[PDB]
Amino acid sequence: GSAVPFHGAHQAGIATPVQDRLHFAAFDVTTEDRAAFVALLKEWTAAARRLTAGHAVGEGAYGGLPEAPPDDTGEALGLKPSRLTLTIGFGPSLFTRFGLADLRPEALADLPKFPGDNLDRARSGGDLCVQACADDPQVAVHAIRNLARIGFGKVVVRWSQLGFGKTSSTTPDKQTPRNLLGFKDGTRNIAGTEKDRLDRFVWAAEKDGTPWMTGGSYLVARRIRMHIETWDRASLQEQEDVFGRDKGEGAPVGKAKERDEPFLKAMKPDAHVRLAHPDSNGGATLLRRGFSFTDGTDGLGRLDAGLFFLAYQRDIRTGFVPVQRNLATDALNEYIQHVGSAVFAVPPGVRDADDWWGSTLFG
Amino acid sequence: SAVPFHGAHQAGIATPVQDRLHFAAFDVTTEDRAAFVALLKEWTAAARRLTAGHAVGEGAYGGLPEAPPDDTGEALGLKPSRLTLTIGFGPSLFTRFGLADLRPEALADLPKFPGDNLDRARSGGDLCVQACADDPQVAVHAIRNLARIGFGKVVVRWSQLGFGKTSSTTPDKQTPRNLLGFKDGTRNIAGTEKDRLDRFVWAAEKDGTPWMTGGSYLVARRIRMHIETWDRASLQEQEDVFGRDKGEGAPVGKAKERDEPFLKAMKPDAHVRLAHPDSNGGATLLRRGFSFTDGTDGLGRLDAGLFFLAYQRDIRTGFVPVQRNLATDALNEYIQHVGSAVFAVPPGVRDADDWWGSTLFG
Ligand code: HEM
Ligand code: HEM
Repeated sequence: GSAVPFHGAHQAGIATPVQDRLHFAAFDVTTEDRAAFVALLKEWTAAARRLTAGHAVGEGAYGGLPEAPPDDTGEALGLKPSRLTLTIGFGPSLFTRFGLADLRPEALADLPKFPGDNLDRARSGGDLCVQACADDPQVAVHAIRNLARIGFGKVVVRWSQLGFGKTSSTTPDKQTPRNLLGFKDGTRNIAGTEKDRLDRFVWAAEKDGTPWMTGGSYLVARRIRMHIETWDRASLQEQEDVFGRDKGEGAPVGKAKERDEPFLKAMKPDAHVRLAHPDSNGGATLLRRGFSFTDGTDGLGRLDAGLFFLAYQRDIRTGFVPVQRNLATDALNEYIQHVGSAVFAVPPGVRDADDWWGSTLFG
Repeated sequence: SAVPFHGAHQAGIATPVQDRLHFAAFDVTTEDRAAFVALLKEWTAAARRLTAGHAVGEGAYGGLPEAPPDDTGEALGLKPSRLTLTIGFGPSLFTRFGLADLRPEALADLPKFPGDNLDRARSGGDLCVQACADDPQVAVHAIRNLARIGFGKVVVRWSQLGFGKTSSTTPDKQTPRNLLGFKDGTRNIAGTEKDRLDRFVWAAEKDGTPWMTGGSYLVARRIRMHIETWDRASLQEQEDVFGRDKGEGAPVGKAKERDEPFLKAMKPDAHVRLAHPDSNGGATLLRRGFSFTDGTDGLGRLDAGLFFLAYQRDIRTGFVPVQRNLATDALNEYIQHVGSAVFAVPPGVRDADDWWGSTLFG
């Protein structure tokens, strides 16, 4: 039920405990007026401060002039904050606008092409994103819908993704959730309490070269289809060999308990965990924060499902990219396909009631 | 925690409404009646496991290394979560297995209605399974595993996820709001109302289809909302569309949500006025639908709405007259019916030896 604080050095929704639901929206900018865009960021911030406290935006959902559309669309009336977080990010394409070219962060690297991808361009990229996470899906949709409405005429929704259930953990003291392949996903991640690891691996620092991004992070989103029919035909041992962990307990091969440290050399050479581990990737460590999805059927008799992968890191070049490169030979590749992608620079936090999303970028 | 699976009636009709839905329509590929009965028995056994929070078959792990696990594993560590699994039989089922004359007359095909825009690929179906639970992953796991168990005998035609309230934080007695921001459910048949269920929801033997006694008939409509145009309407326009105020949800002229409506005070094509039993020869529904939000369409607009479900004793005396009377509804400007199906939902699984469809198949 409770609220997650909206203000801080960092935006919430990163280190925060992972909530049950996701509504992620990517927007494109339509206005060429920088002052109008700044005004939108401030109005959006004000809205987010209301939303994340369980309050209606603007002057509320009713009680205004009868002839006026309500300021808030009303479907969150009577609900709780439900741990809603709203996290904004700026895509590389934003920096072509508003005289921002020289402020594009070097750590906001475009991804290379990866073997096997079939990326839907229409559901990739975006000038900006808002990640809405909450325990109540109606709270999350209300937030996105009202931000979109506020932004009408200045931004448009390019694409969106709903996540029905989490597949990630920033809280190793709680149960690790399972993805739709049936495996625990999030055992060896980064905890919200691991201050030093967050500083090392997640938060941008001023000396990294982009002052406005200090206390921000960089986000990679990958929409990944799962080949459920093929997976579900695989043997237990094939599935366990793919990952390098057993399925029921989720321990590394040869170990009895989920959180026992892996002995990588006992895994298959191609195993996902072996290839993805920091030790395989120059120490590169990610904060994974994704969710599962299911998008109807394939039209031909089969349920369609997948995982909407999210990773936060201090630098895309030393986080996602080396890891995904090392997954070129991953045994998992037989059962997945990346079908959408985007990257964003997620600014530092909203410091207090007078601050606003993007203030360090825009001034 | 759990809702009992066995009973005179299938659970998921009159039982308390859960927070989440995974609804699947299936088409039958087998022509062999004995093989189909064998599937119904296997599905029943699976449903007994699933609704008690247990893995299907021999489980999700621990079996022979070389064998695919019987259960795909994504519900391990979760709870029963009030899961119910409710099966229904579409009109098209009855053209198989020599069942033709056992198609109930109360399982009427819907007429075409003004403004319909039905996607035929997301309509119909030989069978349905309505999975409802508080944890969406529990519902998805159930549908995924039933589909897996049935593969070779059935395929999935279409699939819809939905949500209502989140009961951890929202009082059970509080009426849900739909995505237009209005309370939705105020005047409905509740599963507590045993006498009203016998009048309006359960099929009786005397109604003409003995195998259906204690079953019900289900209408599903996938109803998209034009969210952005709705949100541009004034508060008074919105309230006029329904005949209730938005904040409290009281009828025009009344102070409280649950005060009985005075229909004459509503506009003549207000939704409540057109939908009320008094306007429809006494026709009364058990509405049991769920909101949906599926994404953004190819114009940037929200793909969202109501996955409307109604249970009734006879489609001809329930949904059809009411929907016909919505032809001039002021709501029509803001909605579009884009998927549809009907199903005969049999009586319950009476005990541990019984199986879904036993009254139909014998
Ligand atoms: C549908 C796709 C994916 C599935 C099903 C999946 C599944 C898993 C599972 C079951 C684990 C073991 C438990 C744990 O989190 O420690 C794991 C670990 C991991 N995954 Fe994935 N994963 C997927 C995609 C990716 C991608 C795209 C990346 C990065 C490019 C990635 C990076 C990692 C990392 C870094 C670990 C932890 C390794 C360690 O330090 O022990 N995963 N994944
Ligand atoms: C997206 C579409 C729809 C929306 C947003 C909607 C919304 C509402 C709302 C807000 C109410 C008032 C509160 C309540 O008593 O539940 C209501 C009542 C009702 N609706 Fe709808 N409805 C929709 C579609 C339908 C359809 C398709 C039918 C049947 C064909 C239907 C039948 C009813 C009935 C019977 C009532 C109760 C009237 C009474 O007895 O007072 N609705 N609906």
